[PDB]
Amino acid sequence: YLHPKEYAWVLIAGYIIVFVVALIGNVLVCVAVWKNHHMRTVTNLFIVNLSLAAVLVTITCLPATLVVDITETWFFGQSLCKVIPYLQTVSVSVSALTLSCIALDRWYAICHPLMFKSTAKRALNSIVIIWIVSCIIMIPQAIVMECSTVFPGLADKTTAFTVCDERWGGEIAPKMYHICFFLVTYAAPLCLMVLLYLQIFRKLWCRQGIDCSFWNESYLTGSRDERKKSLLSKFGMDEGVTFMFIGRFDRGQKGVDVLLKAIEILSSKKEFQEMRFIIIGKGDPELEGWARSLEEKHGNVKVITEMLSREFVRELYGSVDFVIIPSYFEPFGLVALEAMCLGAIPIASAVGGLRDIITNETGILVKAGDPGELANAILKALELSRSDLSKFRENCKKRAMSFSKQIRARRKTARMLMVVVLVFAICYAPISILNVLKRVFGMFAHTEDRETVYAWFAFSHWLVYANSAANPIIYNFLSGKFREEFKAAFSWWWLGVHH
Ligand SMILES: Cc1ccc(-n2nccn2)c(C(=O)N2CCN(c3nc4cc(Cl)ccc4o3)CC[C@H]2C)c1
Ligand SMILES: [N+]
Ligand SMILES: [N+]
Repeated sequence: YLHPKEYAWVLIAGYIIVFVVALIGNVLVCVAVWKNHHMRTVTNLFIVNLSLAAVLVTITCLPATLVVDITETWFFGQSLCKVIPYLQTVSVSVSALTLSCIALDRWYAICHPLMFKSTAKRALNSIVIIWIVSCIIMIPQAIVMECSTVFPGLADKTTAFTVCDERWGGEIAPKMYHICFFLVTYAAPLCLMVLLYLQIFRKLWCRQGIDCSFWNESYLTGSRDERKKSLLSKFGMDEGVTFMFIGRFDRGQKGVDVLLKAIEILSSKKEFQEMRFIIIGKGDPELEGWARSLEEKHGNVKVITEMLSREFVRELYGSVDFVIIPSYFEPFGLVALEAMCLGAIPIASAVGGLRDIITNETGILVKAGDPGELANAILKALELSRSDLSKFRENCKKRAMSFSKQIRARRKTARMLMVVVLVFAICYAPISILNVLKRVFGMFAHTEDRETVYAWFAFSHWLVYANSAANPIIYNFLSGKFREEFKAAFSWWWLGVHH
């Protein structure tokens, strides 16, 4: 009789630790969202769902798995031989489908051009769908689980035990079921989340975000008046209200065609004589020739096709009155953040990130396709410029800092969510390969070392339950709001504060 295992001490200890940690942590997640209305976000409603799935399996499956792995015997009868494996797979499905909808919700918010944000009622409905789908697609698992009894002995049996395992009537079905199980609970959702989070990362960290250490007013000297006077002097222009465009020259993207048409519109107006235009860029030679014809015709229009250093551009932002951003399409809007940080108040098409950045007290928005709209906005800016614009310049700087912090907050949430996904991928990797190798490829049949293989399965099961314990710990280290509410919990229980 084989009896005892060398690793039972650590398996029992690790299950006790994970049980306590997973139960308390996931309950506190629920408590944090339920007790604090400011935590009620679609992301956090999904996170609550994850914690409910983890509580479910922590209570109904973890204790059974410990006993089975230690004893290789099923003590809990026929109904629980079906119910517990069913709950386990339903919870895995809930976890991976919840993680998936977390990722899709973030992709629409951050990556989609209209930046969709889901209501809490909509999130709840999604949560209901997740549970219904999961309970339905795991019905086969409940069907296939069976207890078998074994009679060990030579002649007359004197003892017996019952084990709980899958019952297949052919070699094809278990292969197909467990192929699908790997794809539905692990492989497909992971691929979906890696792709979605790669674009999110790419938008949040690399295409969006400004060098807040380079683009600031502190590197500028003297008053804005002194600097504008000297900029126009260096550019051979008279004093006046100064508008700047900087960007590649194209039709349908950066809008220089709209600005140049708008300049033609303005040029027959008496107000045109008070305005100065600085047009910086390169591209379509037909658009370049249009700009150069206008610069030659009009003393108050300057065109720069040469490459400027970043220090030079920063001086421009810190000298001009207004920056004109007549984009058709502008997902990120670095010009607006850069210009606003240096006090230049933006006149921009209401598209994309420009519409996100610019408010009614921090710039002038115009229809992205309309040259007459841009001309009217430039005229309004001239009249604004007849008075002190300092309050407006301060509003721009403050708004740009606030946006930068806002980008930063989205980064912290996204980084935390990617860590959760990574920890899910790791914790479920071992069981997934063992399950595929065993059920699809028929390995471990011949038990030349059944001991090592059984040990690998027991570690892999524990690691699955450890995932339930890890998620609240991740939120504590990577989320300041969860950390504070966790702290509130520990103080209400150990101390009794009730904050
Ligand atoms: C214990 C445990 C935990 C997680 C598992 N997982 N694999 C992939 C994803 N998650 C598995 C596992 O290999 N699964 C999942 C469902 N199954 C299962 N058997 C169980 C036995 C006990 Cl005592 C308790 C729960 C049980 O769930 C039988 C099918 C099989 C494929 C088993
Ligand atoms: N430039
Ligand atoms: N416009």
